[PDB]
Amino acid sequence: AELACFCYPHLENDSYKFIPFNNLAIKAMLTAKVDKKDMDKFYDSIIYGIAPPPQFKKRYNTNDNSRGMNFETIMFTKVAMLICEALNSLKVTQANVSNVLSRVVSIRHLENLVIRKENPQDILFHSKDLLLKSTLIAIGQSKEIETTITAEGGEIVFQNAAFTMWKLTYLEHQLMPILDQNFIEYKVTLNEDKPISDVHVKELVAELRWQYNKFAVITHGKGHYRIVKYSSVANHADRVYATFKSNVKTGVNNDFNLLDQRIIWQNWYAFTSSMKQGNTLDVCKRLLFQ
Repeated sequence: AELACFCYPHLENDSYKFIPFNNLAIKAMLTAKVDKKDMDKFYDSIIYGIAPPPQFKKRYNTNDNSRGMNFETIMFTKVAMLICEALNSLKVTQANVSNVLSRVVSIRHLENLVIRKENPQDILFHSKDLLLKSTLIAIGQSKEIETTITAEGGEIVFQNAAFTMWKLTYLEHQLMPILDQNFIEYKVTLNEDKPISDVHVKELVAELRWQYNKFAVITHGKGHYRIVKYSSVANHADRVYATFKSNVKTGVNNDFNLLDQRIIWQNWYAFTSSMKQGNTLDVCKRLLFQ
């Protein structure tokens, strides 16, 4: 969803502060008949304060929408203040307020950061500094990339000298849980950004092949491998293309870190090679199944 599904600006104290939405304001807006002209304008149930613009109607699970988010749950507010603390840590301009709020993000990445910030054993719980950084990134407002120390989370099912492997817990999620029940996915963050020895690299690869032999080793182009089962590489291919599709829109500095050919599954390396290098849909797609 867009950042504007969760909060709304407020030019107060001579700059912009972000206030979270009352799940009932939203709920009120969802029943409103509004003018075509204000569909992108912040809604006002008079009872429950401000709501998001009624265009984000489908991003919210309703009676006739199972495809959106569960905005009524405790999880909702938690995420919303998460985002709110982060944005308010930036001082955002009139210039940016629109793209910042229209910024398409991962609910699920954010819910996992909630779960991290809150469990006392995690440093996130203790270092606010670190928390912000993890949020700013998942929100796409930092130069930096996801290291292990700043990772979305889940259960570490393997830890290395230069990797940490997370099991993604998306079935049990509360704000926007994975509705498919087969689902199994892991991601592998790099402990640091630095160069990685053949000892470490081979170890990781040894792990991946004994333990997770049934899994495709892929990447979405940031600093880390998602570890998907072989039946998903498909949906994964199309999605990764579409975001490189919006290169036809500069400011999306499309640094596709096609990581170490040693870990990345060979066909993904083939596929990603073509696309990152200007090729069309089909000469890319064909590399993947050959």
